[PDB]
Amino acid sequence: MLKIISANVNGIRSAYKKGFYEYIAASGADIVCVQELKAQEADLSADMKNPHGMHGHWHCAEKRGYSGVAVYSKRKPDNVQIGMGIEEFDREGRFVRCDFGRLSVISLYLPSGSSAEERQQVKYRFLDAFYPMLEAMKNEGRDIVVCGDWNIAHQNIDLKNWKGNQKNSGFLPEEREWIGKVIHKLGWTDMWRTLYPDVPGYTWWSNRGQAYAKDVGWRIDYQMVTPELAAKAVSAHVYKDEKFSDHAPLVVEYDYAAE
DNA sequence: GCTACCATCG
DNA sequence: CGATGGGTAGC
Repeated sequence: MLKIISANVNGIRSAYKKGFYEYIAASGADIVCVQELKAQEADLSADMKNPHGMHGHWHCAEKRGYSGVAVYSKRKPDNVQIGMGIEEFDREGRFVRCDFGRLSVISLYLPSGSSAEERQQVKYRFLDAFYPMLEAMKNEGRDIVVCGDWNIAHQNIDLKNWKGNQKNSGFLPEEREWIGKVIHKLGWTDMWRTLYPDVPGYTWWSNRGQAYAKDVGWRIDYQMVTPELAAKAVSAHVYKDEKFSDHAPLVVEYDYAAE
């Protein structure tokens, strides 16, 4: 009975003072993938490293209060990979992998390119360097879940006003069909869309105007699953009862057995 | 303060 | 449509 959550905490300390720590236990989650810690190893308290006795593994950026992802788990990972293996994106801490035998879960914070053009390009090199990486993992022959902020909305149904954002970062054509290739060419399963092909399921809302209140949001938080495991998904939900961030926790369940 | 991260008006 | 301005966490 497996349960995985993907939450972009927008600063783990802020989220913790907004009630995320209690949520980690309350949700009953077995594995929690968090992105955008906005903190370093020294900035982390004991509770932000091993919440409720869970094991934890993180990858922080060089500069302070920026990016950083982590993976918490009720069980001890028999393996852990920090960073992807490339200097350019590993100096930003955007990747953590945890192997639990046959299972393999990953917290990922794909770079955003909405700040500037150069950021957009770094995002593209990230796509071009992470693409073959996705392929390798598929050919490993194991159950793998890739949770995180991909900062890309796949189709028109994945965001409220898809008309005004066709020229903006996160919903550019080449991005959209980069994701399209990730789903079809490699056979990765966009779990939410597969479980519910007609439900928007927004996971992020801008700080602008009445974005959150009017439900003008994006679905940029994913759990890309392998087929043999994707077929074991039983349900999914976007938690919005409490607000720990501008993002919302993505909860997915799997009829699974670790034995 | 500064830096990084598209909804709303005309 | 295109032009115009943002709240938030952390340094």
